Amino acid sequence: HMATGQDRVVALVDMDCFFVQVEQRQNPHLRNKPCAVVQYKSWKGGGIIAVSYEARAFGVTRSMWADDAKKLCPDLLLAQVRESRGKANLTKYREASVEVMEIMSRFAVIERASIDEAYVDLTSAVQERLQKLQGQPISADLLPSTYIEGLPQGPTVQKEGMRKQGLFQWLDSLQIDNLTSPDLQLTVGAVIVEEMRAAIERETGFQCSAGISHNKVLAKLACGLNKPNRQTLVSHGSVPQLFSQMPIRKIRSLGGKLGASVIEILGIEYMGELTQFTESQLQSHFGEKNGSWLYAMCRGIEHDPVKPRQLPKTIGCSKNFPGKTALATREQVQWWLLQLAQELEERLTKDRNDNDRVATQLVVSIRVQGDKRLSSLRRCCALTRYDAHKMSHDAFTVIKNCNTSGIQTEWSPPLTMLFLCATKFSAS
DNA sequence: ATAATGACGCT
DNA sequence: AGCGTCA
Ligand SMILES: Cc1cn([C@H]2C[C@H](O)[C@@H](COP(=O)(O)NP(=O)(O)OP(=O)(O)O)O2)c(=O)[nH]c1=O
Ligand SMILES: [Mg+2]
Ligand SMILES: [Mg+2]
Repeated sequence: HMATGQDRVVALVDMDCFFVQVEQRQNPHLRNKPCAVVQYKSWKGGGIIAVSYEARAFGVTRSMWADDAKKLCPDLLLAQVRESRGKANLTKYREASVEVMEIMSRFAVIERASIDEAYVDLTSAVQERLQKLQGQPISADLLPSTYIEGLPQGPTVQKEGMRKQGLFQWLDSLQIDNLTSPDLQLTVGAVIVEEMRAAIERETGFQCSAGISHNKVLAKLACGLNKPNRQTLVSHGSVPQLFSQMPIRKIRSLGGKLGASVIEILGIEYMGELTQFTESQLQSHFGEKNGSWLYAMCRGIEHDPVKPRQLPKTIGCSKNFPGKTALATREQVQWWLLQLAQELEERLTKDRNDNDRVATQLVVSIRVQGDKRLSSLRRCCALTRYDAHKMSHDAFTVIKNCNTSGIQTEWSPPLTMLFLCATKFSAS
């Protein structure tokens, strides 16, 4: 009577080193080389926000300064984020994202989960492919980039060798009917994801990885296991061994404080150890929702549905003014607000044309010097007009009372961040 | 002095 | 509404 959470087929498709592929497609000289994407350039070469797998082999990572990365990888090639109105501008990658999401949209209902990934609910697609195939077995040729997590088992030294032995074992169990209806559905799901990824690559030039499983969390976890340019099937049966040495922080939403307290309070390291607690016990420690969610999740069960949403819910831009650069005059604050408001306007206008909708709320966020928190303060106002001067004016209006300076011009405390967000969209 | 962002829960 | 979490 226990629903094992094998009702759905869900996939997570995530692009490999995405911003790097976008720059490598446009500049062929960067292809198949250690490469990274940096923003800003004058401070220690710029901050790295995407790294190719060639560069990763030298230990180059995100957030590294480019000057440091070059110490690790002397031949590292760099591409810079477009700069516009004094700030980083991500338009090229937003546009490339749209290319990818629109292709995926052709196959099924997707939930845009980031600029470079979406969840796919393939349950319905699998059923109709299952009927269309009469009853013929699934061939290994239908899954040329697929890993079956946990296989091979029992009675080859190179990686593609292992992949095939695992797949051969899985497929041979499938046709002997030694697996389950859920396992077949996952397999069929994976054939479709092969097709989605081939379409993505053919039509964009971008490579990507995927996870196929019964829920979003497992699909996400599965994606990462065999990056790059591979997809991974994580079956319900693979979960006990998978989770038995799986650090807790690796599962989506447990990488922060909650996962830390799980570890700390329960005295555990791995996701599987959670199974020994009653749901009521988990709820007593982490609350009703988290308790329930953890109780089901450590058994590979999760119910969050793939939401039908291809478009971002908000449209925002921000700039940090770290340390000495912190804004400390009124006309500094006003001028940057206008820069933000101006980017926002052209993005909102593009949004209104493409997607037939209008934002109706403007949100202003600031960081003050000394504050740890991402936002020191949030205020909102009406967004009734896509006008940069009005939006910036209205944004100033609603924060100007933060100026503790008795002096007219000076701004105190100095602002370490400005952030404008358009929200509360409605059909237009 | 990672930066720029986006989704969402809580009260 | 305004703040806190996680990525
Ligand atoms: C996590 C993260 C990503 N990005 C950008 C750069 C990435 O290329 C793009 C997709 O994020 P990602 O999937 O987490 N990383 P990746 O696509 O570069 O590499 P891979 O997914 O590990 O293959 O989003 C940032 O600009 N700041 C970030 O903190
Ligand atoms: Mg990616
Ligand atoms: Mg991603």
